[PDB]
Amino acid sequence: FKRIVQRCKDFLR
Amino acid sequence: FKRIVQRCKDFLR
Repeated sequence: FKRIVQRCKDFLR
Repeated sequence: FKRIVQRCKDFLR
């Protein structure tokens, strides 16, 4: 799940 | 992509 965590963080602002 | 934002906010912990 760590890739999903990181891309969710990347998408947020 | 408002649904993506909301899913990512709720997913993080």
